[PDB]
Amino acid sequence: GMNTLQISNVDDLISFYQYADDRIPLISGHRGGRGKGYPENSMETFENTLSYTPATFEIDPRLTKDSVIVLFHDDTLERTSNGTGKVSDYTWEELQNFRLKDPEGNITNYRIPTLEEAIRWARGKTILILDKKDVPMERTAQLITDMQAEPYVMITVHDGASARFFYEKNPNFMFEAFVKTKEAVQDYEDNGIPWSHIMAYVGPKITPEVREVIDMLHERGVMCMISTAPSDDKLSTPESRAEAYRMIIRQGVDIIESDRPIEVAEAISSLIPVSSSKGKFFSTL
Amino acid sequence: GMNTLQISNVDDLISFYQYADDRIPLISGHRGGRGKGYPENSMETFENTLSYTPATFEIDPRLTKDSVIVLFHDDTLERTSNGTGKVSDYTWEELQNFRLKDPEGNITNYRIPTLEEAIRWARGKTILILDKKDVPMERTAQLITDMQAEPYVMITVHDGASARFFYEKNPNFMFEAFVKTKEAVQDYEDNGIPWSHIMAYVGPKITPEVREVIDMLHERGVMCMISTAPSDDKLSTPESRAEAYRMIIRQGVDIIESDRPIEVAEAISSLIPVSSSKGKFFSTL
Ligand code: NA
Repeated sequence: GMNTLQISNVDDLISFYQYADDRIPLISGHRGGRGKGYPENSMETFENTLSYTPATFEIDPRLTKDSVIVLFHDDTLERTSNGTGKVSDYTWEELQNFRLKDPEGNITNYRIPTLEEAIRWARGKTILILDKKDVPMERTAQLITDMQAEPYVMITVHDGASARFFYEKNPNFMFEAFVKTKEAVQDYEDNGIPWSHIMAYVGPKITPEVREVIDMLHERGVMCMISTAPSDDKLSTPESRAEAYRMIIRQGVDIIESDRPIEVAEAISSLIPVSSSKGKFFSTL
Repeated sequence: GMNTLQISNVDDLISFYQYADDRIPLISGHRGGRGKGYPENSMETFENTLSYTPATFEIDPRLTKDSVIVLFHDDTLERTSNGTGKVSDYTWEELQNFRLKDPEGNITNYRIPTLEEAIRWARGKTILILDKKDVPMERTAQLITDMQAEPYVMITVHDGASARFFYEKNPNFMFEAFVKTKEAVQDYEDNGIPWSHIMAYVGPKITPEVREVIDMLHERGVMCMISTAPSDDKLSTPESRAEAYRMIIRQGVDIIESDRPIEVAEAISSLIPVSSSKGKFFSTL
C-alpha cells in the first residue's frame, strides 16, 4: 500500500507546483531517502518511503562502462555498496553482482537500479528529479523527451543558462532550479524560463535573505524547497530533527528535501491541512 | 632543476595564450598528471612533471568540513587515498593524516595538498587551472583575487554565463572555456567575454566539426586544447600513445591535456619549433 501523486500530464505537473496559499507541505527524498535496511538510490527505498508518505525523489543518474545510466551518487562504490572502484569501470551486468549498503554500513540484498527501471516504476506514482553527474545534458533531454516522461521526470538546473538549454530543446520540461538569491531570480527571467516550469531550491537553511527570495518566488507562483540533508538531517536526536522540520514549514517553506523523508512526514503530519486546492493530486495504490 | 613558465603579470598571461602560427605546443597535466609513485593532485607529481617538461596543471579544488580548499578529484576518498568516506566529512587537520595512492593503488607518503600550498608553489613556475567540484564560484573568485594570483591561476568555465559571473567580479581573470561547437563560440561573444581572456577546451577528440571550431578560434586568437585523459591516454602501449599525441599536434591543436604529460612531452618534442614568438615564456629553475 503506497501513497501516490496523481499527475496525468504536464499541465497537471505545472498545476501541482503552482504556489497557492492553501498548499500542502511537500516532501522530497534526497538521493531517494535512506534508512536502516534502505539504501540511497534504490527502488526498495523509494517504495518504502511511499508506504509512509507521498513524496518525490531526487536521484543520481550516472554512467556504467557500457554507457547504461544507473542511479548511484558517489564517484566510488565503497560507501553505499560492497564494491570497489568507479561505477564507470564496470558494465551494467558486472554492477549487478554488487549489493547496496544502508547508511549504517549493513549490506542489503538490493542492487544498483537503472534510471530506466526507476522511470518505468515512477509513472503514476511519483515524480523523479534528476541531479547531474556524468550523463550529458543532451542525452538526458532526449531520454525524457523520447519516453514522453515530462510529466514525471524533472531536471535539476543550477542557473538560467542550463535551464534555457533544456527549455529550448523541449518546452514541456519541468525544472528544479537553484534560486538562492535575488540575482538568481533575475538570471532565470533573463534566460526566459517560465516560472510556471520552475520549482525552486533555495538552499540548506533559512535566513532573512532567503525569506525575501521565498516571498519573491511565491509572488511569481513558485514553490520553494529547503534541503535538510546537510543541515537539519544531521541533528543528533529524532526529537531535535522533528522540531527543525516543523520550524521550516512554520517559516513558509513549501517543500522539504531530506535524507529522512519518513521522519519529515511524521514530524509535519499535524501541519498537513485537511482542506486544500492541492488535495486532488494525492491518492493511494 | 625544473622547466618554468615566465609569466609576470596578467598581460604576460594573455600574451602567452594569444594564438600564433609559430606557437610552441603546450602540455597540461590533467588532475596534475600521474604515474607510478606520483598520485593525481599532488605537489610531488607537479614537481616531477616540471623536471621533464614545462607544463600547466589542471587541478581539482574541493571543500573540507571546515571550508578549507584542498586538491582531490573524487567526492569520496578511496581511489586516490587511504581515506574512507567523503573529503567533506573531514576537517583539514584530519585529512592531513591520510596519504595518497598512485594510479596502481600503491600508498605513498604524500599528503592531500591545499590549494593555497599549490598556489604558493606555482608562482614563478607554472599556471594552475581550477576545475569546478564543490567550491562555489564566489569563493573561487575571492581566493584568486585576495591572493593577487590572476597571472597564474586560471578558472575553468563550462559556458558564457559562468565566464560572465567571474569576469564581472574581476576582469583580470583568465579562463579555460569549454568551446566544443559553433554555438559555444557564439555563447561567449553574446556574454561579452573577451577572447583575449580565453583558452579553449575543445574536447577529447578531433572530428571535422571540432577542426572547424579550432579554425574559428584561431581566427579569434584563441589556443585550443584536446584532453587525452579519456581517449588517447587509454591506448594500451606507450608507442601507440606517442603516435596519438603527435597526430593531435599534426591536426593543429595547440595544447594537450593528459594524465601522462611526461609521455606527451617525450612524444611531441620533435614537433617543437626551434624559433618561436613564444620562446621568451620558457625558462629553467
Ligand atoms: Na585555513
